[PDB]
Amino acid sequence: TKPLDGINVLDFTHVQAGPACTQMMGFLGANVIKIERRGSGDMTRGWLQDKPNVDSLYFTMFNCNKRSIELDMKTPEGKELLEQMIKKADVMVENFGPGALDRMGFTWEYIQELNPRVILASVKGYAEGHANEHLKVYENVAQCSGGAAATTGFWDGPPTVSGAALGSSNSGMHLMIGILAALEIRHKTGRGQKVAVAMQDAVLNLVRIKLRDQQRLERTGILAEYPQAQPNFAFDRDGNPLSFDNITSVPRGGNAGGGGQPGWMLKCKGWETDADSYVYFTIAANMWPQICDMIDKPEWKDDPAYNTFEGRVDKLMDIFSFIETKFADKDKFEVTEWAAQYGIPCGPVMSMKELAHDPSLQKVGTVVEVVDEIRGNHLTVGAPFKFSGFQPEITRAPLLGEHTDEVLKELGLDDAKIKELHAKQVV
Amino acid sequence: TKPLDGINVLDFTHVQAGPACTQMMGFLGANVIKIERRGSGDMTRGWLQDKPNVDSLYFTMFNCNKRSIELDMKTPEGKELLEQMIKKADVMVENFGPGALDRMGFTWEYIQELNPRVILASVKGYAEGHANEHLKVYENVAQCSGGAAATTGFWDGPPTVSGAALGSSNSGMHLMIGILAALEIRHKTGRGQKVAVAMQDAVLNLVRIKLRDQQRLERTGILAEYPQAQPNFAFDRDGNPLSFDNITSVPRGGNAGGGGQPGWMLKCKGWETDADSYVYFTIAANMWPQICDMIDKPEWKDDPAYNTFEGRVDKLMDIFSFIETKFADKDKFEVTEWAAQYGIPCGPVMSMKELAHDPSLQKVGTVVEVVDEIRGNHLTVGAPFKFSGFQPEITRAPLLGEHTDEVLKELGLDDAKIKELHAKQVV
Ligand SMILES: CC(C)(COP(=O)(O)OP(=O)(O)OC[C@H]1O[C@@H](n2cnc3c(N)ncnc32)[C@H](O)[C@@H]1OP(=O)(O)O)[C@@H](O)C(=O)NCCC(=O)NCCSO
Ligand SMILES: CC(C)(COP(=O)(O)OP(=O)(O)OC[C@H]1O[C@@H](n2cnc3c(N)ncnc32)[C@H](O)[C@@H]1OP(=O)(O)O)[C@@H](O)C(=O)NCCC(=O)NCCSO
Repeated sequence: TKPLDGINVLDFTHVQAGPACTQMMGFLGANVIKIERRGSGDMTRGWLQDKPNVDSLYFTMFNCNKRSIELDMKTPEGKELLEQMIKKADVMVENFGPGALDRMGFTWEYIQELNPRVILASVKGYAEGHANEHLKVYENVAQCSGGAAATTGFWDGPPTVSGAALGSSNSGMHLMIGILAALEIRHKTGRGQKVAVAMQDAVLNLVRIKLRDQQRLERTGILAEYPQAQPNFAFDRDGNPLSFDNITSVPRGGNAGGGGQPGWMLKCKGWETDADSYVYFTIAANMWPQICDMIDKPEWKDDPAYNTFEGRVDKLMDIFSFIETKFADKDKFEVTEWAAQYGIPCGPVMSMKELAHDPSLQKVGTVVEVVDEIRGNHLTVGAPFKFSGFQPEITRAPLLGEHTDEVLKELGLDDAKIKELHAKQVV
Repeated sequence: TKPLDGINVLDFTHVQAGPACTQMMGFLGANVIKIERRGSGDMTRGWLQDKPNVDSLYFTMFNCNKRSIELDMKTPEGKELLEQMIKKADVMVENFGPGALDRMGFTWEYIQELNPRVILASVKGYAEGHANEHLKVYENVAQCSGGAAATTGFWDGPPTVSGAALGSSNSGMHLMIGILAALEIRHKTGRGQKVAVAMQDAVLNLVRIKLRDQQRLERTGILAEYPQAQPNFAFDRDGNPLSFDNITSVPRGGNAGGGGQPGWMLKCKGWETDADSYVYFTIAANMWPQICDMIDKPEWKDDPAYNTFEGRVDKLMDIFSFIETKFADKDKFEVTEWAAQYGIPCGPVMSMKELAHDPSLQKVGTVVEVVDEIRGNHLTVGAPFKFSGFQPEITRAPLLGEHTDEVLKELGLDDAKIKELHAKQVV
């Protein structure tokens, strides 16, 4: 049936990294109970609201398939309720500051005593043992810490953050691997473990290819697939020439190919007024005859100045600028269809508007309309992994404290005790 | 212990997306057998080599903890060997182009018949059922299809690819989630499933916050925290003011926060000569009093135009221009310290040079020195999830076909048939 049916998750998370992890677990069938601050809740509820006093799309897109209980954990009665909840949980997830759970009385040691089967999973800024262990970090600071910012953007501009959530959502997906790995250990040992993912580390994992580059640069002095290896192409803001003679750390390479074959971002019709009217166009080394046919340069097929990767190093940017002239009168999609006829990896820059209403992504369940009769329906991203014998059923995000009484009832508390906790401001 | 100890992985993968998945399963204890083409093998072997006739760092950094066998699969005797290997495998992983494995005769349907416990795990460019289902896709093509390029970069520049591998390794890590979720399904049903991750979809999942923004924009006409909603700050190509008039798709926001918590990328001493001499500075609403102390401006505490997120939406870039001047004679690390005292999320742009040789990252096993006695040692990224009861043991990447006979003997074949496979040009 569903992979995580019958898995109970005690979810202390807030913001993005932690909640992305537990939401996706929820999508795969987990029973996720979200513990929130009494009164305000997860701060995404109030961040960037489109309607005042309605939970923001920030909250709803990260907290589907979850229930909510308000709990003040700084009270002693709040701690005893947590212990009951820990004893019934298979995994606890937290992305609080570095030592916050510990300060609350719940160290890994004490959790093991309460439930020797439970898995404790956390997101942190930096790994335990790191000099910067104790630092609070959000999305973009993590991108900077893990090498993405340094290697994203242009040689003549600043380190640039990625629009993708490399620090936070990525950390949450990384933690999901850790939790699932820990569930596989537990099948063998009958015991829970602690797993942790540092945001710096989740970022650095995606930037593996740039650590390849750093070593290539140290060993050889050149990165031949980068624009700066073309003589007299790249310049700094004062017009000084940029070459690998003077580069000792992997530079920004604009829209160069990364771990793909060489490529560039080429303008299509309307690029002046439409910010997303571009394609990415790849010059794979085994496809030069095809490219030559497409752009009507038969003379470039047998010329060694043009027909190997090595021959193209000194002129690759000129070749891209010439290919680009062939797209001046065609939109993204026509250029993509044209290239497809040749088998050339090439695709449009899809705008968020285009993605939000794309039939294909709705059909395959990647962009999903959530039914929310309280707030109005909204779109979210569903499960990016598609299975032959299981479909996710995405349900709306909880109102703050919506399930508090319902959850306290599942723990076995009589109606009178639930009454008292409301009065003492515990729940 | 070792999470995937005893899990047998038949690994057809090549390039980045698939190999990152299987390598990481290998780090967690899985037994990974990499099937490669005779003669050339995985295309990363020969891709941007730093030494002639030595496996490239592209290959070594993505194929540690794996054994290698060469196989001609377009041969009848090769197809028979695969059948036998499929009978002994828990998961097959593949990232050939659309229909490639099917064309070899190994459809999901036939695979089930051969071993009803096996998991088939696949990376493609686009999801099955998508209009672009049949297209071949590298790294940056997926960044473009999944919305990242459209939303990364500056408002007066092109769509920009991330240096991080959003398309390839990111898909690989999502596929790992999918595979481990199928192993959990299998504990219940006794049966294998097919799992697939589309590169477009793995990208989209990390761009969830931008689909939030797209809906905020459709509903309200504005994104108040984006540079373009700041009065007379952003300008287009021509000397011309930008605003959310006529913006209907989420625009590029340079180095803006991307969420509920504003930030920017600020220069530090050395920025003209050092591409990575910068910090990122987040302005968390709840830490606004803490910020006013370090900035040496006590006036902003009581001012209602400066003490709330709402009051700050029209002079965000004025505050950042000012905070930047107090960094002009301190390096990255000095500025990061000068904060930190105050608990401020602010950190340095780390260069690849700094990360490759950083003591902390090597202490925690995130950057790892691989002992490779054939090729010379190299660095790699280790496991980004850290466990209380388990340490990865990373071992060197295999030579092409280094383990062919070893693997052919584990299948129960004799010495003399191993010879005739060599002579018939199948192994
Ligand atoms: C997000 C953040 C950077 C900043 O968080 P913050 O605004 O400083 O809050 P915090 O540090 O998590 O929590 C403050 C305290 O309140 C407490 N708290 C949280 N929820 C509580 C509740 N319901 N009841 C009582 N106390 C609670 C915590 O115990 C914490 O401990 P201390 O007072 O002893 O320091 C930090 O939580 C963090 O570093 N998290 C890890 C990184 C991460 O996962 N970020 C993801 C999203 S990034 O875009
Ligand atoms: C990456 C890539 C674009 C490369 O494309 P390509 O170089 O043209 O290779 P391919 O299309 O995968 O394989 C070519 C053929 O050789 C075959 N092949 C592969 N290994 C073989 C072997 N050992 N013996 C015989 N044939 C083999 C395939 O069956 C395929 O056969 P067809 O003629 O029936 O299509 C493509 O594999 C792809 O789209 N993969 C899926 C998406 C992906 O993961 N890309 C990420 C790469 S990381 O950026």
